[PDB]
Amino acid sequence: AGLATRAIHSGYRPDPATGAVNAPIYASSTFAQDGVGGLRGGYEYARTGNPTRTALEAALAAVEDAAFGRAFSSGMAAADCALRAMLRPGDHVVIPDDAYGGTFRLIDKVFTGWNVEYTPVALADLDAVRAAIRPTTRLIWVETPTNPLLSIADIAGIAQLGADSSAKVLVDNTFASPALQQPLSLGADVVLHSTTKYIGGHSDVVGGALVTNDEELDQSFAFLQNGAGAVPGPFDAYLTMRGLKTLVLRMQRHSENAAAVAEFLAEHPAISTVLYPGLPSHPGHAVAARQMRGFGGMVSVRMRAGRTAAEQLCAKTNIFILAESLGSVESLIEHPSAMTHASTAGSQLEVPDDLVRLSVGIEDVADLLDDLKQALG
Amino acid sequence: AGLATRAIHSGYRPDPATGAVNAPIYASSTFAQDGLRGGYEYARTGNPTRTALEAALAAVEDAAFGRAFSSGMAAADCALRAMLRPGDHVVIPDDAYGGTFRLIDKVFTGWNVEYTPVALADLDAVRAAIRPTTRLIWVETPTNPLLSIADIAGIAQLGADSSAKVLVDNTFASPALQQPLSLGADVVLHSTTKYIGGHSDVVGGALVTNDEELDQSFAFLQNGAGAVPGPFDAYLTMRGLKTLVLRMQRHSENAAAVAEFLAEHPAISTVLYPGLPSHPGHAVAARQMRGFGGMVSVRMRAGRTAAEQLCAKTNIFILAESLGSVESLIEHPSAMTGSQLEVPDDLVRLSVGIEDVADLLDDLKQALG
Amino acid sequence: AGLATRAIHSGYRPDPATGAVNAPIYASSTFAQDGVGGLRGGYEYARTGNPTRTALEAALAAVEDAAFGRAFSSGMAAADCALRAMLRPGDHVVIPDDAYGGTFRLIDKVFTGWNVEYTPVALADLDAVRAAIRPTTRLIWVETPTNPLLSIADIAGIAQLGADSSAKVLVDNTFASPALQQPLSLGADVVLHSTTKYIGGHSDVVGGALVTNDEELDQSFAFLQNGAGAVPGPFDAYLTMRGLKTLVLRMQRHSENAAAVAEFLAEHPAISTVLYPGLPSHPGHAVAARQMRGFGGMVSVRMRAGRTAAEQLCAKTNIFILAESLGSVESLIEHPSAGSQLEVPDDLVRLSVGIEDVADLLDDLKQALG
Amino acid sequence: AGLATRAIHSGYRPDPATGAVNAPIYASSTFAQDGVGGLRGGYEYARTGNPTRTALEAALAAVEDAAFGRAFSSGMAAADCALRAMLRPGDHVVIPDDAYGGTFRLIDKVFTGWNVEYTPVALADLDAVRAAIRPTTRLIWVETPTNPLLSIADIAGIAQLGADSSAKVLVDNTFASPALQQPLSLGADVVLHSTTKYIGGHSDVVGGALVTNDEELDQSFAFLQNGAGAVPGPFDAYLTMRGLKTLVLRMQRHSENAAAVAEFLAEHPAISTVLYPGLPSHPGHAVAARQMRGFGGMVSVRMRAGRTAAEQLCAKTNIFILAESLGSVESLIEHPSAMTHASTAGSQLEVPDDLVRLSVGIEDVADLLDDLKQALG
Ligand code: NA
Repeated sequence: AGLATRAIHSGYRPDPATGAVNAPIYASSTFAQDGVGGLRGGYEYARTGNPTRTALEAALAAVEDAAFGRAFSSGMAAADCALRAMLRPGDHVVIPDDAYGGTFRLIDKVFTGWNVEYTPVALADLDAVRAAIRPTTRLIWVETPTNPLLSIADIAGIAQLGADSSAKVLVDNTFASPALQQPLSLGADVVLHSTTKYIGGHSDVVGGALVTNDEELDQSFAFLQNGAGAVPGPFDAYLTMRGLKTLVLRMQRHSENAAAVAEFLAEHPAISTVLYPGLPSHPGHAVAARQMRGFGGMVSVRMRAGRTAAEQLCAKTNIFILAESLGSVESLIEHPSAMTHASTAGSQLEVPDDLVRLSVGIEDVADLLDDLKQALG
Repeated sequence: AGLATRAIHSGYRPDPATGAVNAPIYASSTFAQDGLRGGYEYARTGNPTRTALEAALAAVEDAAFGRAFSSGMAAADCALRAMLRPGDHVVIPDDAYGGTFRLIDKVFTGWNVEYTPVALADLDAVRAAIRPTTRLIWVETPTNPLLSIADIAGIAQLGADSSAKVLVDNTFASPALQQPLSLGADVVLHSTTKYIGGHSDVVGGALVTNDEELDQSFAFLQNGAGAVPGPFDAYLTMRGLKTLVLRMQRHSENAAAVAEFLAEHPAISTVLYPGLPSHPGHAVAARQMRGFGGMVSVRMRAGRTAAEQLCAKTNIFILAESLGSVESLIEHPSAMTGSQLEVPDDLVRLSVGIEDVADLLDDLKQALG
Repeated sequence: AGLATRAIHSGYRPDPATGAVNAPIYASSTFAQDGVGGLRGGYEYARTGNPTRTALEAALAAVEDAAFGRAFSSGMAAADCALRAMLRPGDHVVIPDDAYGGTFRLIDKVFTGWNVEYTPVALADLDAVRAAIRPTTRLIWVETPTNPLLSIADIAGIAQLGADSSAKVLVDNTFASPALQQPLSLGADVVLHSTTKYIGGHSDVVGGALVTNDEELDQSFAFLQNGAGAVPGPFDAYLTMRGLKTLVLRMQRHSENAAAVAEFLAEHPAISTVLYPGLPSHPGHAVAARQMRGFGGMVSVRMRAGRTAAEQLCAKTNIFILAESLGSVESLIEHPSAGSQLEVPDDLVRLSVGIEDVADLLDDLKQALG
Repeated sequence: AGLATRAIHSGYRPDPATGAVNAPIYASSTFAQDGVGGLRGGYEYARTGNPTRTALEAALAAVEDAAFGRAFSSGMAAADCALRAMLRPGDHVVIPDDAYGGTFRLIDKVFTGWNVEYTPVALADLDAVRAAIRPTTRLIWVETPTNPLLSIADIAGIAQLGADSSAKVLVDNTFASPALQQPLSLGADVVLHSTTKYIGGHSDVVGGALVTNDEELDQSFAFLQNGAGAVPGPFDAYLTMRGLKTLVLRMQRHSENAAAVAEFLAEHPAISTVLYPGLPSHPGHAVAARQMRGFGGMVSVRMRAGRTAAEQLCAKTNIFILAESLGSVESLIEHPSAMTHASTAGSQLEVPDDLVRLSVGIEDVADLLDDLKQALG
């Protein structure tokens, strides 16, 4: 019934033959048959399906209260699958104006070359979202909170816009995780995750997922999962599943630690602006409160003294690790403007060069606050 | 210098810090910075275990560049998307691997890519299939499951003449038996799931090239679409590769013995094996392959039912999909299938493993009756 | 500084060459040298030492505030090492009268055959512990709380007895974990863990550990770690480290869930007695409150209707899994009964309370009890 | 029936539920039961037994034509288990005078402290072996060929001496491997392997094994495997099984390559002596030919110019890697007198300081000979 329970129990039952309590790691590419096309348990070739991946898919679906789940080699592979399943040449996608850089790069640098068009919009403005919808729009791509500004989109509101124009709605739920936000309950057709981030939780397995309740959509995804073959290995699928068992517990601590870090930085003279969905003054706070169970582990801040101060903070932390990625037990810090591609100018919001992004981990909060205090001098 | 040596030694050098003789499994998605350490920033983009695997793959094909992927089909998908756009055309085999045909015909046609299937053995027919829009010729040799042979150097010349790239799917032969880049191909593809890994335990793919711009086009899609291998799997793939030369030699010896046994057996009408002088394309095979491989396909005298029953009755050959394993595998391909040749329903495909040959021949003799 | 912080950060620092944030899995049995004996990083042969095991040993030591750590293939292999390092033929060990059955088996069925003698004692009675000490006693083996009765031993008090008689004191800290109890700070010479249980946390890696501040004792352990070779593989050592990263967080929720389960069962008429260190009426509660930061995830109960009711409860739960072992995220349940040691009552059920939603756990027990 | 076939097929049968062709990696420490004691497949707790270890144990036993197999965390843990199973205080073991250094160190430095005694003997001299047997001798420890000197022992002859005096006979078959030598067929009671070496074959898993036909001895080993817990992880057990699949093929090439290296070195003026069981002049060559199917991958040589020449050869090779261990696909080289412990003096033969040990791998032979030629100057 509860999400912590499902994350542990759903989608692998102890094996009948051995009782093994955990899904085994099936490092087999192929599966013996009886008589010919007499499949055992439906298994025939690992890319097509294998038992470890099935277990992960069932756990993933369960924690989003979805009927169907599909696992991929990365978040980007899941995104690529979703785009290729739902779009064809001549179709259009509405996307966020501050999307995840990787998603933006895949759509702008790859899919435009295959005659897909897009329009970026401020997803917080429902009138703008609707206005960006054309007769060719087949998909609205929602991410909330966004990476790195933590902007908020009203999922139920956007889902209505999609229903009214026969466009599917996909929510990239990576930052919130299943633990904090359930987009299918709010009207989304499909949820995407990079399981590399909070679901795995340990910065040790790259992976993606798509979940849906629409059986025909799940079939379209399966055709590309099999056909194009961006599929996870079984050791990685096991590590993803293992991480997922502690997601609920970890997200609670992440949120608590992040709230403390946001309050500390909000009081600190080196900081001009704190971006955290739980702050009453954060734009979209009331939307976040309505659709999220907690406000997450991500905090971004803008430095009063500019790009140099941002770079200095990133350089001087000793517990926050200066590295890309997010959603790990270990705190991570980065300066996102350093990752700017020239090409995004005009099509995506400029990430301010005074901004630092903090992925607040589950270390003792006093040590995290002390690290930031010393780093800031 | 020798290929067995390179498989073992090229690519990963024992580590400076520890001397570990094998490439470590870096189960890390991200890398602390100072600039980067070692050039690593985020594992999808690059990581040390995949770098090692890519360097070993490139070394065994005498290629400057290698890219590793989550499967053979992901490597194919990367190749098609890097080299084609809407409005372009690809010449393909008339008896291509079913997964490659399915991807091109069921997915890429929907993105305004066109194709023409051709008997690759007929160079005049290959040339005639080339249009002004043809940007790629897709070569597989020997083909899966009919073991037909394509003249790589002759097709390479056709590509050069019409400014079309030539890709060779070298899965069946492997780098130990065939080196398409030395024959003019622009890119080589492998399903490393098969002979490179060798043990039916890791799904993986690879693209290797000498063309730096083309490797960059591949990298853009490896990173951007993210069909990338995990580090335990890249380790297993590398591990397998260390015995490829030695395994392919025994595969080939065992296959030859199987082909001769089955040639002499009355239950069998036709034997398809590149090493038989009567096999169509044998002379081409002999010129471009160091050995004739581990795969043998046969046609049963008594038809489909005799094919089905042979597959059911072996006790050492395992009835399963896939190929290129230490363990012998057997399948009835027609049960897995105007745009491609019809695989005869009396055909059985044997992936002959490295078991003792006398046990394999005994297993076939009892199963055939 | 804080324990959750050290669990994540002490031990492995991101690699200088690559910055990898996690300790790599070094699946190498050997290491290239620069000239004969020019070692790289000290590494020469995996059984003797390897980078993934080093990383795990540093993490394990850090979380016990210990100078030295050693990792083994299982908890029992750590135990075997400790016994072999600290005893010889003719020596004696004082042991708990309700020790972990594996430990008792190893000592009674193997080490007695090698002319080591033992005396079982109620560790809660310090006079009895002291009286059990002979001139040949070299080791006092403490476990607290015990498996499965959750009896408590005063570590500091036994430490004093060990000091007074030149006997070393080992504490098996598996049930409490480093997150709840720090025996080296109370005077123990050595701490043992089965990392199979809470430290790994996910019922997916078998492993053991010894930690100490005594460099000489660590050397004696190292000699047998290398020489008898009961050493973990690197995938397993990585899984153990990964688990450790969430230990503090998990033990908090284990303790909360367990307290709720104990209260529920204490109120239920099918239950005669509840064994949980956190109950004020539990024998040894005050000692537990002094030496433990929290009361753990284990609960044992005695059934009013006896052995058959204990069997039935174990069979009828759908969230608690009927299986051996303990200290996993997933709740586990078992019927332990199924002159040298206390007899475990055949009406007793042992619950390893996991981290699932507490309302689901209480509902599972309610339905199973009928 | 043939050994290559058994190595691939014996032990693990493709799974009934899924048909997986390979033994799955069961990363579970525990197994669900049906009602209390209703075990599934006999599994209860992983240290006691687990499906991946079972599969390995079955494969190991099959390749030695043995009824019983037991897998350990290392060769040394297998040795420890054998000694503890078969000896008690007051008992005695006859050992080689030139044993593997690890085996000797365990017996001399650990077991002597537990009141076990030993006598080292030239195993090639059956009279001497017999004379070393006392009323308290419970075990004769045979290693052939020995590490590093490649001396040969007559297994059948020594088995007879053990039968005559009711002492068990153990053969450490690590260097020959099951592909080249089958000691149970020659009368041994137990065979030990470090599977770290040729069976794994890839210098990537540490492991050990004991195999026997005596059910009571296998029970005594199980008691200590379970009780003292020196047991392999499932990943490592899987890698050991994977390596075993190619053992027969590898050992053939190792033997071919080694013979070529021994011939090259025998003709080279910098080399005084070549130690290889296949040379007709090697002491014990006729015994080796009688009991071994091939002469193995190890070659040791003595350098005419002494210790410094031995050190130089080891430092100057670029294909042979200067590292410990042996039995890998990659060639390895070492100077064993640097690895020996001084306190063996008087109880073991001295390994001459002019000796180089070569573990000849499966690289191309021409490259291996070129490497030795350049390194020797
Ligand atoms: Na795989």
